[PDB]
Amino acid sequence: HMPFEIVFDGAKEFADLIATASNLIDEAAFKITEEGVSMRAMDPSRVVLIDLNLPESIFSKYEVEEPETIGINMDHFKKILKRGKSKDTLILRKGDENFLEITFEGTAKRTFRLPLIDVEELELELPELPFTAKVVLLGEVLKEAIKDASLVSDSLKFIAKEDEFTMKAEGETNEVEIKLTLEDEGLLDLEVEEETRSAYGISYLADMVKGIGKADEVTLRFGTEMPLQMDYFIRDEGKLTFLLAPRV
Amino acid sequence: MPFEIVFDGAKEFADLIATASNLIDEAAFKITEEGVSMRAMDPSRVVLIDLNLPESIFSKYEVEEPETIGINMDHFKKILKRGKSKDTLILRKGDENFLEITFEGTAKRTFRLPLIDVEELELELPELPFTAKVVLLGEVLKEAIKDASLVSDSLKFIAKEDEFTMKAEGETNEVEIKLTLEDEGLLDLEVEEETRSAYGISYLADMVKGIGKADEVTLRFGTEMPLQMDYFIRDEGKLTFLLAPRV
Amino acid sequence: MPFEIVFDGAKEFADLIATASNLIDEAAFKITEEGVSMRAMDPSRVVLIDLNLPESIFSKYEVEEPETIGINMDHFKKILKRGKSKDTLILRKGDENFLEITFEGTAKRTFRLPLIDVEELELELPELPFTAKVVLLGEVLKEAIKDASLVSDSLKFIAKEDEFTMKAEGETNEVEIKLTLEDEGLLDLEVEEETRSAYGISYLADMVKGIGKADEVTLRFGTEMPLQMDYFIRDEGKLTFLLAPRV
Repeated sequence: HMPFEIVFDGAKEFADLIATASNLIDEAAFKITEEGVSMRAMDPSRVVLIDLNLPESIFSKYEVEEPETIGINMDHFKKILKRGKSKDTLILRKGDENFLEITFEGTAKRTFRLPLIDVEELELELPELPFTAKVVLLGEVLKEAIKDASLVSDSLKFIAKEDEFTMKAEGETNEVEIKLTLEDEGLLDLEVEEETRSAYGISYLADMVKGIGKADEVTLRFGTEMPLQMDYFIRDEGKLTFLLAPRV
Repeated sequence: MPFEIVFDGAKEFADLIATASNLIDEAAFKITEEGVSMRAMDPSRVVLIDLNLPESIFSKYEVEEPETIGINMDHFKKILKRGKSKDTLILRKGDENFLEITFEGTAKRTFRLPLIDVEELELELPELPFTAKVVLLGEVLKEAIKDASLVSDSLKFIAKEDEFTMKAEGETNEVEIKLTLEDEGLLDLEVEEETRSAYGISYLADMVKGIGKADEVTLRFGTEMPLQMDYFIRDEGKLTFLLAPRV
Repeated sequence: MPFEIVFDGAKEFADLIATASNLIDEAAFKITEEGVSMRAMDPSRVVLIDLNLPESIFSKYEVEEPETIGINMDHFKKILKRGKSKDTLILRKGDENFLEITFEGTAKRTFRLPLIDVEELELELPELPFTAKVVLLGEVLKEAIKDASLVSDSLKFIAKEDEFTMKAEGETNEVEIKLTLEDEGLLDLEVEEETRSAYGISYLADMVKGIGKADEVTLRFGTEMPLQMDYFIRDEGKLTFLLAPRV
């Protein structure tokens, strides 16, 4: 568990990214290597897999001596990171001691000490699934569609066809449809091998998109009765990926 | 019975309906060739609301034949709150018994709202012998009601020739909001005799909750008489409340 | 008659009163020809607060009859919270037993706040042998206190000739906020000798809650001595807290 020093310019942006992962998980193992920081975890119900990848290219200083895995209480990490200001420099540092030193450098130098925990790691792979539909859309559209559907139902049907992407929710008497074509502003890309239909739990979807930005380009990949893969990019280079089991 | 009604600016429409739903739970909307109208009373029958949305405020207005639809106002307002400020709002009725509510913006979002039937009533909005008229900024009215609520549950309106006063008093605390024509908040005052009435603050608060700070609000009242309060929507629409006085 | 006091910017006045009401419930305001002063303690007798508002910060200052009035700070603050940023505030004491609080803006809004009897102690604001002086941005002070509260119930203040540190430590967790003159948050540092004291975070949080992020706050303390925290109102007014150290 060697020392390292990792520096990110923009503490609040980093906190927001961590906050998005923390919405679903409580504890996480962070793999720190020379190439970057990665984290893979499942939510407690084992319905969502989260994969975070932060290559060294997004850090203004990146000094890792030997690869190591550190365990982190995500609630306590997020609570500290939330104190970072938008212009703060964030420094994540480890010495010989078994804690993480979290420093915000801005109008003052503020250093927190976060105890490291033991996180027993599951065997988790991010499989390459045969998705038959790909959608790139503005986060604003995706976030509102999930909110719109929650007025109506507990589940949201995703329907991809050659020229239109539809999210549809139906209640006992009440119903909502959110429809995008490439003529629409909210839709950046649509690729459909065959017409694809799946449905997903809104409570999970709401937790996945809560932290996503309204201007972020979110990529969706899914298949008929297959999981939904949802990702967006951090500084174009890092990537947060969710894999969500379909509602059966 | 098809119709199609289009309003540019969904959030503004939501705000307008939100004002009415503060006192109303269910409403019949009369949809004719000339515009949309709605008239309803709060559950205690203390406040009458009248909403008139002429054809001229809609960007597209296509009514086949006049008809009346009943709407649960809380459900309507919940859907309409999903509209964004730059959305186009489309209100469409096919041959079925549901109102199709579409927001067209970055995406096309269509809600289906089931229609209900509403006990329609002997509701007219008569013209009473009001003796005072006050036009004032919504900011002044809203703040005066909030101010008086610190003090009491009733607000006394007092109009004289050159002054309009709203006064409230508790057992020791008191507040007076005074307006003369030299005040930026008072846009017009017409007083044909000294006029004095009092109204319940809980009703007033619900009436002004949705009014904008820069909306121009017209008050008409008489002594121990109802209060008529109205403001205009896109200049041509009109929202009118008639409020029973308090003893 | 006995006095009329006018302050331009009612909301700014409310914010200043609101800071003091965070620690105190009741206060005696002494109105003299020179200005308004107030001195009080929190219920636990841990914090002394001193407010001095010279006549120079008021647009009109007329004290015919000097006197001292007793005010419930919660009621005072509730009324002052109704003032708008552009309102003129008028404090008027008539012959009677109430304070007249008027907001003059788009309208004239007058509240009557009944005066109360406050058992006044003789509170001295002592000269103390402070060995460290720190001038820092309110933003840094307020954040440090918030940071420390994630960790502990008390915050250590450590001043050395070139650095000011606030440190909190829990069972296992720890935070350190460090300032040097190189840092934007530190405006002045004067250290007669190494100085270390600790203070309850719950008190500090209440002291700084109303202070602005842009405000310039002066701290003075000594080893195992009280903390004196002051900031200026319109350059000439001054709000001072004196906080007992913690053991």
